Amino acid sequence: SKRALVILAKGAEEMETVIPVDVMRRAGIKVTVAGLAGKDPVQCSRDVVICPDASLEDAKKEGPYDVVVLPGGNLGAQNLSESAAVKEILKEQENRKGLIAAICAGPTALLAHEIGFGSKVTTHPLAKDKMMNGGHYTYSENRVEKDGLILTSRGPGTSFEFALAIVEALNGKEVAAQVKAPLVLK
Repeated sequence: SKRALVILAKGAEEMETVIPVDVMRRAGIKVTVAGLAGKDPVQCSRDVVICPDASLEDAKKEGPYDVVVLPGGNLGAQNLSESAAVKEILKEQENRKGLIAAICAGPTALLAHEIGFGSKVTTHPLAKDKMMNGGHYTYSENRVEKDGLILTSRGPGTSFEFALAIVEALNGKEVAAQVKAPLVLK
């Protein structure tokens, strides 16, 4: 079975966390929701409190993962950007040629950790200036952008499409089509 690491920081966008976790699990991916600060419950951007499966410290010992997923949220992305542990995970994932996926403000943590420079990326429109400061990426307006092993997307309303792109990358179009079918997607 493919395995996914979702890094959950205080202030993360709950929808951008839960949609990919749920859709990936529907696809048969073994997902670890790893709390950046530890194993305790995490208060998200709109005050939903999600209980992580494990601390990031322990989730690290169980690598490697086929994808590392970064939700958005202003404070969540800031917390991911400030974490030396996140830096190491993303650098290792990049060096082993593993997929990294980030949505909305989440891609600004790639900039903070110097991940995937020169890739074509998208972000939320409001995060574009932050992502593009320094000119380290090429910007895209696509709802989901996949440039090799860097997969980015724009907002809560692209989370289904972001999650199915991860499923397609790990498990193929057929499995993604199976998962999509009962979602009543537009």
